Amino acid sequence: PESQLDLRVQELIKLICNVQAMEEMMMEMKYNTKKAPLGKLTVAQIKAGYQSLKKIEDCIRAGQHGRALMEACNEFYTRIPHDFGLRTPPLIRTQKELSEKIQLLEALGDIEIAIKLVKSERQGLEHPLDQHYRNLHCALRPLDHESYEFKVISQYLQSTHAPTHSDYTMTLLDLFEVEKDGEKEAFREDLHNRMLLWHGSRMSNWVGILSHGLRIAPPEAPITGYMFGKGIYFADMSSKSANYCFASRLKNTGLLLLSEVALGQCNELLEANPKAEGLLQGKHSTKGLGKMAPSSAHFVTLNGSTVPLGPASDTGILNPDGYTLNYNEYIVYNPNQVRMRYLLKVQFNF
Ligand SMILES: O=C(c1cc(Cc2n[nH]c(=O)c3ccccc23)ccc1F)N1CCN(C(=O)C2CC2)CC1
Repeated sequence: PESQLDLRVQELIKLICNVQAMEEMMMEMKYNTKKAPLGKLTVAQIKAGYQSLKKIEDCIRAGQHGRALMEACNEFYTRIPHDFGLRTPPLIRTQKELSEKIQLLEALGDIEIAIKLVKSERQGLEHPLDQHYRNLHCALRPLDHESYEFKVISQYLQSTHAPTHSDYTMTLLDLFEVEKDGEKEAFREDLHNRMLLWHGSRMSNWVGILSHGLRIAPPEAPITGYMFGKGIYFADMSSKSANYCFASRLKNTGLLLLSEVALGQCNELLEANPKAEGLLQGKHSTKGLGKMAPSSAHFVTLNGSTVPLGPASDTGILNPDGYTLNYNEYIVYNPNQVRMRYLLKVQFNF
């Protein structure tokens, strides 16, 4: 039969459920899509991968950068097959190298969800796009370009583009209202400091993110791979999140998520600290302080959340003991402090 979805929702579904596009992104992360096919991805395989990354972290923390690290890394590479051709497999020793493999394990986890969704099939009663959309359990409502909502989020996106991210501009192609099943029932409405904040992710992750929500990293993952602990990270500057779309000149279409974030009492921090969650003791979120952020003067309100609009003003924060974050980032440690609201289809103009 024919599809009953809006044509804009149809395009969105085709975009995020493109398994072959997921194949391409993984091959660009030096992952072996043939020896270990994304159709044969198991939660247990990804689980063992996280555990291998933890053993690597143990070696780095212990200074054991010889045999032990070599064998630890080889265990990760055996559980998570890589395709380096004739290159020798590289040792994982810095935090950034650790984070890179966490991102890969995250994308594999969200591809596992997406492949399971697309593979669940009916026959000739519903259009395939309609069944994928139903299986999402997340309503996606196309908003009108001339509508008022398009106007406010466009200014949010353009006016919070950071000036140090000058290699690209962004054009808003389409706007969707998001209502994931159950998120509104779980949301901590009692908490104050509710803001509409950004979250960017690779194109492979959206099916998993929309269907399961933004989630807390598993216990077996190495804690040092998360600069402010195992939580859910947002920015008030659109481009800082948009960097995490990992769009390229050739794949210059990505998605940006806007979410209501029940920040409550922020535990404000200057530098990173993977153990930041233990330092909350009563407070509800971590705020990493940046030298630049939208000013309280331009803040507005949308559906009960503070939209930190306006051009970014100089904040005045400076870390004397070390690196100073260029822009804010907020971290909550429970998904019930997050309600997804808007999905932006964004063209990156490099
Ligand atoms: O939000 C994060 C996260 C993101 C990042 C990078 C990031 N990604 N995207 C952003 O918009 C952003 C904004 C400010 C600062 C960081 C970011 C780093 C550590 C993190 F724990 N998550 C970690 C991965 N997520 C998962 O659901 C996996 C399944 C456990 C989603 C929640």
